[PDB]
Amino acid sequence: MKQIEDKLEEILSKLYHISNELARIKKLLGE
Amino acid sequence: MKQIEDKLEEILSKLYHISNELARIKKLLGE
Amino acid sequence: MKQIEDKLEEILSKLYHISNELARIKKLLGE
Amino acid sequence: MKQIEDKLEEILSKLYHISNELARIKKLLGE
Repeated sequence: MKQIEDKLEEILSKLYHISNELARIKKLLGE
Repeated sequence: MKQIEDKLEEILSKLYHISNELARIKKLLGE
Repeated sequence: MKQIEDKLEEILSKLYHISNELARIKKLLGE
Repeated sequence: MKQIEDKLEEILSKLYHISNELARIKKLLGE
């Protein structure tokens, strides 16, 4: 495991955050 | 677990996507 | 597992670092 | 698990790749 599945869920959530950051950076670069 | 497997796959796959976004940004800045 | 635990921690931690690098880049482009 | 530890190793390796990409992007941005 439950503890491994829970860390995976947290890692995935960081990934969504990073994807959002990249959306913004792209727009700041006019891409 | 199957869920753990799905999540590893999903994490790996989102990481491919992020790696490619970054590669496109690097390509665009290179030009 | 202990190794699996170490690796989840290491992945999570590198993800914090990457998220912050991206945040600094976004901050720098904002200015 | 062995198969989970092996996917974690692969995920970590993508992370190192992304860190390299970010090194280059930073230099392209003069940061």
